[PDB]
Amino acid sequence: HMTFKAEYIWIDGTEPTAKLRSKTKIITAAPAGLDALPVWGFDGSSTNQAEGSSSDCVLKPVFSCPDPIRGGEDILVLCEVLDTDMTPHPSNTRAALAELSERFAAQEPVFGIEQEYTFFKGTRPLGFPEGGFPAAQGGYYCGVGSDEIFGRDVVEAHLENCLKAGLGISGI
Amino acid sequence: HMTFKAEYIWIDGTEPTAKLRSKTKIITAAPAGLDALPVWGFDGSSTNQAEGSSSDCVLKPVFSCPDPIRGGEDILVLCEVLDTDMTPHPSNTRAALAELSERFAAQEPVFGIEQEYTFFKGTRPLGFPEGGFPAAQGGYYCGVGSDEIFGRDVVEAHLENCLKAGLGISGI
Repeated sequence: HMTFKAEYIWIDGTEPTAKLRSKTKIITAAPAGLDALPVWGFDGSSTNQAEGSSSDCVLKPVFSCPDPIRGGEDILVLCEVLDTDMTPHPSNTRAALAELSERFAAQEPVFGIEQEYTFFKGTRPLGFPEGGFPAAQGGYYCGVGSDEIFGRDVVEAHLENCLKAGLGISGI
Repeated sequence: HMTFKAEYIWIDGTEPTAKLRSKTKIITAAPAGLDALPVWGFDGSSTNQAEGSSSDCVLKPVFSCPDPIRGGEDILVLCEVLDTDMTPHPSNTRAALAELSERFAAQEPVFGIEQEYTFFKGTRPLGFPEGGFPAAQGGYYCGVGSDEIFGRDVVEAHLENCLKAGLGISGI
């Protein structure tokens, strides 16, 4: 059997908006889906899931997919955060959804999310000139050309990475 | 006895908008107002007052003032342009005003002109960032501060220069 890299990804307790955290675990075992992946831990003081003296946190795998960047047999592991007593940590917002998801499974709710974002180079918007403003809006949206398109290389690389991960992307 | 510099300034025949031209004459004579100033000439082909093979032009002083830049006893001499027969050149637009001015001297017409201009550094507006736009208009007009004011050092030098020359400037 094989040795592979597992990227454990989780959400912290930062306010007002929580942030992603991740670290790499090197696993030497026979591959299996999710259930065979070890629970792990981290230091909460560093992630606002303590910033105190009593919170050490537990990482519990809830989702996994291939790591498109690392490639090969490497994987991404999305985790939920638990207290040392295996109850959901207060920052954990997944556990509430899982309860409601189960409660209303008969209705079969389905979601599509259209996720927007903006590129920056430092403090500057990537599509902005240094110290200034670009032309007013109108030609950027669904645009083409160097004058109006910024970051396409990134967007294309990201899209390819998401599909390779098996994520349900319908468009960009 | 003395030598002083005289800057002969005239307007050319460039189209659509005529341009200022100037050269320096070194005069070694006793100073007197306008009437003692020699008429002069130049080569028209170079100034769009020919662009041909037959125009040699005559400079006739109509106004003079101190040269504020050179200082001392030096002066600026504004001229009108004449044909070799001492008649007005076609580019000359002063001569038409002189006829109407005399014709209507009894009504005593008086003028004030509020002259606007914009600073540029190369192809770029002095108040614009390279490749972009500054914030929208509103804070520039009669403004103060580095964020909204561009070229005040030039503006001040020019105003002081106009006053030293004796021009009727009422404000900037």
